[PDB]
Amino acid sequence: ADTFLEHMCRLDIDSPPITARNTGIICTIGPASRSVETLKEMIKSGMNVARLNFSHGTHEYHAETIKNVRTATESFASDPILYRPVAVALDTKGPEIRTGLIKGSGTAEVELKKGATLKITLDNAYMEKCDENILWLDYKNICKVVEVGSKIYVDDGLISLQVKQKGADFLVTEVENGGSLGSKKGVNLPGAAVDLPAVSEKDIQDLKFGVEQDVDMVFASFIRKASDVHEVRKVLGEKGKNIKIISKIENHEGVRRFDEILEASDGIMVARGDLGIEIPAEKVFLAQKMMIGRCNRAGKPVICATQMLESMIKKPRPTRAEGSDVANAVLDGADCIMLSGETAKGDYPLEAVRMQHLIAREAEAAIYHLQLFEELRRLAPITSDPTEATAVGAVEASFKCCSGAIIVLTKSGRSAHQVARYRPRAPIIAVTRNPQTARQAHLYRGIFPVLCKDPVQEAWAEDVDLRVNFAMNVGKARGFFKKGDVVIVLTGWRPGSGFTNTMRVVPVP
Amino acid sequence: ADTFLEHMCRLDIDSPPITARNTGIICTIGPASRSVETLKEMIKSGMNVARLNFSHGTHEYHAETIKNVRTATESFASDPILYRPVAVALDTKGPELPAVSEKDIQDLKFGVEQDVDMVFASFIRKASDVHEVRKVLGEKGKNIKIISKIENHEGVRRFDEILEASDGIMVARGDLGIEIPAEKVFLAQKMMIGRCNRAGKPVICATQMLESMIKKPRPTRAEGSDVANAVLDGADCIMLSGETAKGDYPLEAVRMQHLIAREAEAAIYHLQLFEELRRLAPITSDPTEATAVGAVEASFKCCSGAIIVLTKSGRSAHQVARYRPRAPIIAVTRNPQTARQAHLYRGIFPVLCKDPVQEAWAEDVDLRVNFAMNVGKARGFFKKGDVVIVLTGWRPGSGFTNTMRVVPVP
Amino acid sequence: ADTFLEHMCRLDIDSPPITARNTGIICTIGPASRSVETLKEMIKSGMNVARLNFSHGTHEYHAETIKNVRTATESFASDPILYRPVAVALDTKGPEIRTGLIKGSGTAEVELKKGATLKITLDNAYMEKCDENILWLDYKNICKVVEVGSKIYVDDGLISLQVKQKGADFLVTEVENGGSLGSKKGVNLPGAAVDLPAVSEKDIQDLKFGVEQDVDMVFASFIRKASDVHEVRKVLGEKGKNIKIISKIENHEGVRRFDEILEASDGIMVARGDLGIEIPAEKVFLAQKMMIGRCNRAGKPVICATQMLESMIKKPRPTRAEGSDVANAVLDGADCIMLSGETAKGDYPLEAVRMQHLIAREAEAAIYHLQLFEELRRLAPITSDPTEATAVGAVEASFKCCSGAIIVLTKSGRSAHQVARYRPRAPIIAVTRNPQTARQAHLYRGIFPVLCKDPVQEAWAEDVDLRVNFAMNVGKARGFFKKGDVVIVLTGWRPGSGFTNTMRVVPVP
Amino acid sequence: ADTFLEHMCRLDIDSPPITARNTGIICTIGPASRSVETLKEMIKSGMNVARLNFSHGTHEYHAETIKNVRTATESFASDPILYRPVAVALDTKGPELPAVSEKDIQDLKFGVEQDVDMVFASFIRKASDVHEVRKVLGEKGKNIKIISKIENHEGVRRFDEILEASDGIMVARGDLGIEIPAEKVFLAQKMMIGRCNRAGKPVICATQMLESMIKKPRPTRAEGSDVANAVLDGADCIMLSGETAKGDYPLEAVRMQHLIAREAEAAIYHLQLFEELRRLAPITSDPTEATAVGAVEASFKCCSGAIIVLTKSGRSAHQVARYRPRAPIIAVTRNPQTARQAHLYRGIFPVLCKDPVQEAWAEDVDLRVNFAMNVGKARGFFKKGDVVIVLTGWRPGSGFTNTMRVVPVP
Ligand SMILES: N[C@@H](Cc1c[nH]c2ccccc12)C(=O)O
Ligand SMILES: N[C@@H](Cc1c[nH]c2ccccc12)C(=O)O
Ligand SMILES: N[C@@H](Cc1c[nH]c2ccccc12)C(=O)O
Ligand SMILES: N[C@@H](Cc1c[nH]c2ccccc12)C(=O)O
Ligand SMILES: [K+]
Ligand SMILES: [K+]
Ligand SMILES: [K+]
Ligand SMILES: [K+]
Repeated sequence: ADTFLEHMCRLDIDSPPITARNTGIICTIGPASRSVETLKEMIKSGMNVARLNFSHGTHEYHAETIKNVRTATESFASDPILYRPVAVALDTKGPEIRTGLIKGSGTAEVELKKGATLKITLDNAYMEKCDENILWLDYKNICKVVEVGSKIYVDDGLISLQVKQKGADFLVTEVENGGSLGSKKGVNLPGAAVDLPAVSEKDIQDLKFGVEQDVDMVFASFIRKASDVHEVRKVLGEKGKNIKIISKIENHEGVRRFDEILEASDGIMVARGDLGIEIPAEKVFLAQKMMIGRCNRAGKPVICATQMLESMIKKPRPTRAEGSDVANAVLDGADCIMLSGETAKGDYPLEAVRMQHLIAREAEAAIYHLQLFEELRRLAPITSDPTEATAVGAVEASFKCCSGAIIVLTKSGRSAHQVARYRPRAPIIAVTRNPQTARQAHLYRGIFPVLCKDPVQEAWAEDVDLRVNFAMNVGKARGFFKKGDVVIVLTGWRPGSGFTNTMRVVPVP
Repeated sequence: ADTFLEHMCRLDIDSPPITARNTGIICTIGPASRSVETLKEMIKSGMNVARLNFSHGTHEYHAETIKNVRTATESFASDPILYRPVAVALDTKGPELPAVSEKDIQDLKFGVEQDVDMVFASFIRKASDVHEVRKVLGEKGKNIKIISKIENHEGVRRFDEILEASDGIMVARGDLGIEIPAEKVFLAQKMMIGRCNRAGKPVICATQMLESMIKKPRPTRAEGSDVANAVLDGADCIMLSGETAKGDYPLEAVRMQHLIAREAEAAIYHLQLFEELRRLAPITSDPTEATAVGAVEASFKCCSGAIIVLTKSGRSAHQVARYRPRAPIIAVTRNPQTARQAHLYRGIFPVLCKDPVQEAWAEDVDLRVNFAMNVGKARGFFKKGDVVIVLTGWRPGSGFTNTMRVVPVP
Repeated sequence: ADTFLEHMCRLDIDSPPITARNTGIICTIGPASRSVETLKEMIKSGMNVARLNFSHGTHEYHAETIKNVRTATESFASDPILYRPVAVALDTKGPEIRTGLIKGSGTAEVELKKGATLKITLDNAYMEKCDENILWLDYKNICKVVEVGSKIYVDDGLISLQVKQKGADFLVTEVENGGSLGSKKGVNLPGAAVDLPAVSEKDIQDLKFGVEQDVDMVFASFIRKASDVHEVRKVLGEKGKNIKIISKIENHEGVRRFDEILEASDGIMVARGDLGIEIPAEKVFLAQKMMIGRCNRAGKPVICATQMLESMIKKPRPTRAEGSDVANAVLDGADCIMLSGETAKGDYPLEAVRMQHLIAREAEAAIYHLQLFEELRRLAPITSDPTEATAVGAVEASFKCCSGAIIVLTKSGRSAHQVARYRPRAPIIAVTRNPQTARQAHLYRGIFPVLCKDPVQEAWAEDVDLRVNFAMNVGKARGFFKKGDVVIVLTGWRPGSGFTNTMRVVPVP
Repeated sequence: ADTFLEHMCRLDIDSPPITARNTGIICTIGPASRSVETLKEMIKSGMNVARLNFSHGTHEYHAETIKNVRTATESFASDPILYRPVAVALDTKGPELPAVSEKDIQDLKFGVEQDVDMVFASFIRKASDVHEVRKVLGEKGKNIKIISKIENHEGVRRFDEILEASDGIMVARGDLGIEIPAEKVFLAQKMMIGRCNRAGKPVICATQMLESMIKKPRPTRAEGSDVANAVLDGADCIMLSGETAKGDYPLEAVRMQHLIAREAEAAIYHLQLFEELRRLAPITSDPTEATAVGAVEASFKCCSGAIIVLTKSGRSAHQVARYRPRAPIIAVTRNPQTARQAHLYRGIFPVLCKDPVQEAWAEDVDLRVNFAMNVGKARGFFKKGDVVIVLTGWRPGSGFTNTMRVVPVP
């Protein structure tokens, strides 16, 4: 395919999906995916990062989830060629409006009827007496920020309401969109100024527990401005300074102030459904393409979250439209896809992981790599910093000497990230001794991390050759290349080296 | 935007949708959209082609629907600068087997009788299926366009023969979604749209566009993305089904489909589409193709506001559209069927010249060009002092549209 | 040849010069080429412009030369398909330092001996008494501009001298380079500021005679600055306002101030030998490539003059090095080559014209056209002037629909020149009714002018079709194309049209 | 200069010749240039290779010439930063018939005995002529480079086989000028130089360069143009004959040949030479070629002051030069024959490391790199804070030069 149009006209749907998957998979662990035996099966089927939603459960609960994730992860360590690192991600509650419990016995489900009437109250007598008439919620200051004629959304926006009359505690609304109101659901107020903090007293505890439990990354919720990110940084502090902060863009202020949030964060998560409420639905696809685009250019990773395969909560296979939606998010240029209820609580957590792999595998057929790189090279600011210079040449060479891989010997990952910024077709095999580095690597597109566990041989160049040989074995075993192919190898020069400034064209023996 | 990535990083969601819409809109007429007053409002809000689903209703029923469509369409004819052609499309029942059922043979003959512009032929499996539809339409309906619908696996596998036999293609995503693995349909769509762009035949995306607007006044986030990605994939038209046929908000469905298709043009990166299509084009020295290329080429350089094509059958205007200019292609035609059929192509804006013919050839030409100049000015496409490209024949009755002319807007 | 290097590696010296010649030939008429029968044979063999050197001869003499040129030219008019226009060029004397006559009877030749002594004097007693001791010359102010240790050159620089002592009239010099000093020869003063005017009392007469005789172009000598060109323009004045001024660059000031001279002139002539004296020899080749380059970009024509085939004054065939020198001047991007003594006075004027055609024919094999055009298009300032827009598209189309020609219907030539600026491979057939336009066309590279003599039909489009058909006949007859080929045709739209804004792809009937 | 035409329109003749000379200079030693004191002055002024014409003189005569060349050459060795290698070239009599006359067999064996770097083999007609010269030089002189001289028509016709058999080519313009039509020789020259650039073997231009300097201290305008166009054509070295061998101004001939070749580099447009040579290169994934490409590619981007190649045989430094970087190629070698032979290639600046080997491989490497850094700084090629590219092997005894390293100048 010398042209993008010819790359589309070749697309044969009957020939098998030969290209391997190249984007991270993030699964939300919960009730249906929390056992060691399941986690094992999800790790095999492609889970790369375990997401823990601290909107629910106690610290005790999550500690066990984390312990199970690692138990399952390390079950495969007895073969260091096929062992895959799995990361752990702490996802903050944030500023969150939630409803109360549904009243009485039986099913926790009231049918909110289209056009009907609904009183929103702050009277804690109704705290667990939610029904068709009255609805409690936890935002105490709600009557000050919200006005007459304002929209209110409930349960990832399934239900919508319009404020008809205000009060001290009561707010009288008319139910515009119907649905089944469940217990304790999430409540958005588009174009309200929610006076809640960036880091609640709870979030401060949850983040300290994150540091304690040695998490790899924080998914910081309802990020509105740069100073919100810096408050998350401070709480993680000195001890958790190498934990990656992914800011979640969930509202309008988020999108408007995006550039400052990106420059302050380690990466970005685009919550499409939350935006879909706070912004006009017809415009979210541009928001997604803009944010993913800017992140590709800045070389920070970006995740697509919400509304991926939600039909697999109840079904063993997704819809046509969900498959298209996910795939276009991969082509847009996302680094990872994130499953939520699909894996957390759904009836088919294992099949959700396998389809997310299937879809992300197919999308790579549609990706036209040479354009992504040439554009990213031309927009790159012309530094003669040796590492960036070498990363470019490595990718450039990866297309020419038809390369099967780019092998990066990297301690912190930084070098492997600088190569990935430029979007090579070839897999980037990041060889690291630091296991956190190996775990964090999954956030980047096309990095395949491996963990070298033999400790260091005195002779520098031998240590290097041993690690390269490890990556050669892994690659051969993964099908990435076979004897007679050629790979690129980035290293330092000498053992104290500041730069990864050494490019080396190596035939696979 | 010198790069495609920089074209995405510029995308400001707060600034209004300044670029005008460039892809056809096809609406399915039925119970909720069948009155003249509604049709009127849908035509204003952007309907370009009326689709009649002959899976349901009697011939008598549809005859009235068609008559209402035309009544509404012609309400605007009293201003020939702002009059917009509206097309009629007959959509077969199909096998539910042979390619043309005893019913379909009747329905197609009724199509010819009613002077439809295009047939959406269902469950097209192979090339010989298309040719059977052609034969039934026969001599009298020989200028009716056949859009083959790809609805099953055999359809996708044998696509190249179906495309080479058809006037255009419709990709029914939901039908494929059943017959094919769900995870693969998006590739099918990108392949089929791709091949059609290259062959220069039009392609339509149908089913599962804004189906939530059957009951709701606004679509979902995911529907909006789905439609928009179909436009970027490179579709020429989008087709609404239940949204407009029977739903509670037929008029708002048309307006959103316009809104979405308007926003998608911001995301389109035009210079790449053209340069790729030029490089893949087989080096003919057929004068019309040679001129169509140069016209598009010039449309980028002399920052052109339009390409005006004087075309009787449309063929010339289609050859320009194959090459995907950013500029609007104003197809000026005296044939009203040509003006109606034009909507199938992306970025063709057809206009209908009703002034009769002046004896002096070059005067007739200048009068038509001046008509397009007026329409363009009035539509905001360009203003005085801009430059447009003008394709014409050379001499009367000419076989080629082989005359390119760089004209300042007066 | 997709690359320029592959265009060189293809160059087969055994296969004949298949490509037709595409650059103008200018011959200097004089003693050996002044008869009608010779001029006839030179016109057949390829002369396109007759050059008359007004450094010598009276007005009466030249009037006859001009009359002979036209007699010979029009001999071929009895077939308007094969008739070729021939232009006439008046070449000014300029500010000129010259020596006196050699003393006495007999041989007009004194042997200036290497290292010897030579007095330069202004005493008109010695005006026709030049010898080994004393040498008269015509520059009265020579003692003011020249200093002790200064170089002085004589007779196209064959002889060189160094100033040892100054005086009022006398200047005592030491003869550095030897040779045979003849009568009245040319005397350069490198890095002197020669205080002479731009248009001498003589040049004013010669230019008025030019207008009188209906010349097509003036080759203005010793052009130093823009204001010198404008003085030549004023003298030619209203009546001779369509006579083209070619400025000759002959000295250092010329090269330094080139951009203003080019912007003021209709075209440029690069006198390599004259520069070779005023400038360091090793730098002239860069000057030539710069000046030719700038002229190609400005779209004004440029001529290479002096030191082409000078060995053919005495010999029937040139040297290897002369052939290379000429050919590289064509590849540099010159529009015309100019022969001097070779044709003016030499023993083989006819063979000099035929070799100059042979060489210029071979050079077109080495020319790589697609690069010239693509570069010239990218550097062209993005006007939306309809004529430039159409000229570009015409050339663009000339490569694609493998075109045999670009036919331009042009009254003044301007349209045909705008096409030629962009360097198509295809011949540009300029069809004009103005015979001066047809003559002046030869200054441009790749314009093949033809003169339509059928008078005008009232119907515009018929007139147009008749002219197009004339060019079709000429092209067929010249071998440029045959039936079934495709050509491009530029015209106006309507008879009052300002622009040549109509491009038309026409199969050859 | 983004375009070649803009590279010509910039050419300022008043600003000094800032770019350094980049093509080898070969001088013919003889009566007027045979003394140690002269040779010294020619080496300073830029002689890179001494040519000995075995058409005349006895073996005894030449032995002394060679001994004088080396005496003069090594006078500068007392500063290994500024020491420049000088090569010796044996130029056969040839047939004046078989390819190797009984004389030539003796002269070539004497060449091997005297440790010459290259043979200029005369009147080469076909490939089998080259192989006979190879056999005579044999095992002991197997690393002596054979430059075939093209002097006649058979030579030009059969050129491709001669090039594929030879180490390099010499184009004798005057000899061709007799055997071929004068008007065609310039094409022959451009063809042969072109093919040699593409094959990556070196090519020399000989005869009719500055012949007027036999008697005069300065050349003609036309000689200067002739030489300069030979450099732009793409020659690697220029060769002076009588100018330096017997003429009255041998030293000034060398200085002008430097002056001209210095000016020609202003006119050279490098980015085109490289991109063309890369696109025509057969896409091997042999690690050395892969790295040579990337090195040149990087040399334009990280605006590099040099490409430093640690090379034992030169082969690596030659593979970089094939691709025509603007940057100087500093070939660092311990083999003095390698350093001498390097001058045949365009843009290689060889240096001779005389410090012996440190046991630690990477230290040895760093010491050589540091030597080239010192040389470059001292030659003005770059200063502290610039960035250079460094090619090396990976372990000791490595077969590939497969290690590219972007290094700031300390
Ligand atoms: N980062 C993920 C996905 C991935 C990137 N590149 C790959 C190459 C092969 C397989 C998977 C991948 C992983 O390591 O699994
Ligand atoms: N064919 C459609 C869409 C379209 C094409 N080109 C356009 C230019 C402007 C506006 C709309 C269009 C129409 O005429 O409406
Ligand atoms: N104008 C010149 C040179 C020329 C340009 N294009 C040509 C094509 C053919 C012959 C000559 C030419 C001539 O007529 O002689
Ligand atoms: N090879 C020659 C010419 C040369 C190539 N690159 C150079 C850089 C600088 C000076 C000279 C050169 C030398 O070393 O002298
Ligand atoms: K959360
Ligand atoms: K149907
Ligand atoms: K003169
Ligand atoms: K010899």
